[PDB]
Amino acid sequence: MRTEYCGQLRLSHVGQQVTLCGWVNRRRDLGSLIFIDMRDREGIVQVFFDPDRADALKLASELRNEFCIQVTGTVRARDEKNINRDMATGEIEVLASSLTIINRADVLPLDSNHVNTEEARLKYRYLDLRRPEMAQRLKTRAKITSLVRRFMDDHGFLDIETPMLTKATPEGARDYLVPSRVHKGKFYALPQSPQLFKQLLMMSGFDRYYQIVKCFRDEDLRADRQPEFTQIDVETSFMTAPQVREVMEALVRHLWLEVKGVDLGDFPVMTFAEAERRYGSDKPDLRNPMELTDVADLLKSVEFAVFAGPANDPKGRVAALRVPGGASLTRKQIDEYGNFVKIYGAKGLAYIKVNERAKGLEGINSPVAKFLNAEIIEDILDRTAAQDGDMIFFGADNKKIVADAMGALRLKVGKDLGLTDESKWAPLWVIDFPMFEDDGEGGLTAMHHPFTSPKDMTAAELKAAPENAVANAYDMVINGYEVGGGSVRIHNGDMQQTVFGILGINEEEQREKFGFLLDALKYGTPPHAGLAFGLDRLTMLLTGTDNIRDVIAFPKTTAAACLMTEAPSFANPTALAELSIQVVK
RNA sequence: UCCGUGAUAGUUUAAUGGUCAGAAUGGGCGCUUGUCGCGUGCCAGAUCGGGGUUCAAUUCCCCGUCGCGGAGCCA
Ligand SMILES: Nc1ncnc2c1ncn2[C@@H]1O[C@H](COP(=O)(O)OC(=O)[C@@H](N)CC(=O)O)[C@@H](O)[C@H]1O
Repeated sequence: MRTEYCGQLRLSHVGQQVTLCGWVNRRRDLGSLIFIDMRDREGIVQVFFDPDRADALKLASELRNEFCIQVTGTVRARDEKNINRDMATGEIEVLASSLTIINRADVLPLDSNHVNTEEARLKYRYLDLRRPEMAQRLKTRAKITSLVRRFMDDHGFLDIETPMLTKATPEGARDYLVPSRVHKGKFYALPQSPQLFKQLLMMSGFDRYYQIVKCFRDEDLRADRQPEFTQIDVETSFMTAPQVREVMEALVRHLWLEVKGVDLGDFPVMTFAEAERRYGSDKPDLRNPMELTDVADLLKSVEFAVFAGPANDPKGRVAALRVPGGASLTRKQIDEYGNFVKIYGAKGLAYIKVNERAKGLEGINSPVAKFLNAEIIEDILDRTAAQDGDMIFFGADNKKIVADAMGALRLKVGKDLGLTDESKWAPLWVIDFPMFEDDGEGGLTAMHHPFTSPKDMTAAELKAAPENAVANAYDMVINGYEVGGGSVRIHNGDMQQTVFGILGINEEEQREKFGFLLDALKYGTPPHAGLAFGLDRLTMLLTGTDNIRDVIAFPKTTAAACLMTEAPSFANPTALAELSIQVVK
């Protein structure tokens, strides 16, 4: 019933009589003249009202912000003097000839003139979406899923939906349950991912699978984690890790080219180890020129426990972080970080201010130089390539803390000091993650998941040297975000049992929770491997946010709630009756 | 579960142990023929819950509630 979208009107439409549908973005009543900025998904147009069209001018008097209206008029140009060089429809305006108010809007819970609170934006998400900046991100999402499916189809992947009311799939997180009314006492599990099912689809013979799916993990949030998120899930048969990475890297290289006009180039490949080593993170943000430099060897003989303990401990590490120009840091700045590294378990944070390297010791300033010496200090500077003006922090504890603390620090200092080049893109693959990690209760846990194949290893070899075992798994990271992760699957019942075993899953359980899989591995399973992207995160990077909820139409709070609909909600007593369940007192 | 931070008109948010709780935007009624952050005049517009301290609490303390960030947890 509309004949054009407000935002699409241009000088070319001059003369066109049009019927616009939308909302009032702004009302300017100059008494005899009313200027209404009409808006719809495409933009804003200025409709003009004047004394000729009496009733219209009068009715227009009633208009308020966000009123839902319809207007029919004619597109005329504006005199040079009235042109708005800051609006797409700027050279034009539509002279109203008729105005109809479909609906009025009560006062808005969100003032359209200023950065509203998150809590408010969420509670009234639908009004918040009306903002171009926000609506735009959802359009770019759509452009992404369109580009994705077309790319995947052209590469012969079949888009297959998997079950939501299903069995428990181990992705690491906690499972959301769903009690059965008909089968009382038993529940379903919302999928943490279609993992087990896509593997079965490979065993079924579909050769290449993919799906844009909703995944559910009952864990706590973060700016890049929602308990319900969307993955671009993919799986293949008869393909190696390299081949999988190749086509996955091509999808992404393709997304950036079509959405940002940027050619990401060939992705660098780095091992889990090289990563933790140079950046103490398996999601290295390569836009940051800084990196950890180890210096334990240099400090084994030093009579300073803080350094000597970790330097002479196999489990310990001593990493120096050279922050360019960081000598300027204030004593309170050096303290905020000192506290910051504590968040990750670091006891302290020693430093060395490099003022004049040529002047030797009298050229530097550090509360620990009395424990080091002219030569040790020079080695450390030479190593880190530290020069006049720079600072050098140190992290000394067990490998893990040094990595976590100094890893975090490296990012923080980088952003604070404006060292991190946010002008570019840093894609890369991180490969060879270990197969297992210390679970903390004496056992082990699967890094990626229990259906991940070891890089070159026999069920017998794994069952013997598990802790060491390198998984044939890979992660794609961009600008510090782990936007995708995958692995070559275990297509061998023998292997699958050895793994369940190492992960301490007894037979009874192997049968209760993974029986269908252990049996399916008996019918000629092909070699298979896959990977899943975090669609949300991929959109964040492509729409320029750092907030995952900014790319999800209806996000949840860090407390897993939906303010706009106030959910979850207390259930009806009889509802729970038919569910054979009761809340615990 | 924990740490950090915030809680004041519709909204964003200033201040404050005793008083005039300030502004912008927004709302109501005027005036106003080229505005586009319209301008302008009058009117109305608020201190999260419980407890505590205190002569007195929006303000101080504790607890609880909720948003955000982070830890744990979770790729
Ligand atoms: N809570 C979350 N909120 C938002 N995004 C999330 C969340 N959790 C994960 N992601 C994103 O999804 C990618 C794939 O998930 P994975 O856990 O790596 O593995 C899986 O789901 C395997 N089945 C994939 C495979 O083996 O093929 C992650 O890289 C990440 O960007």
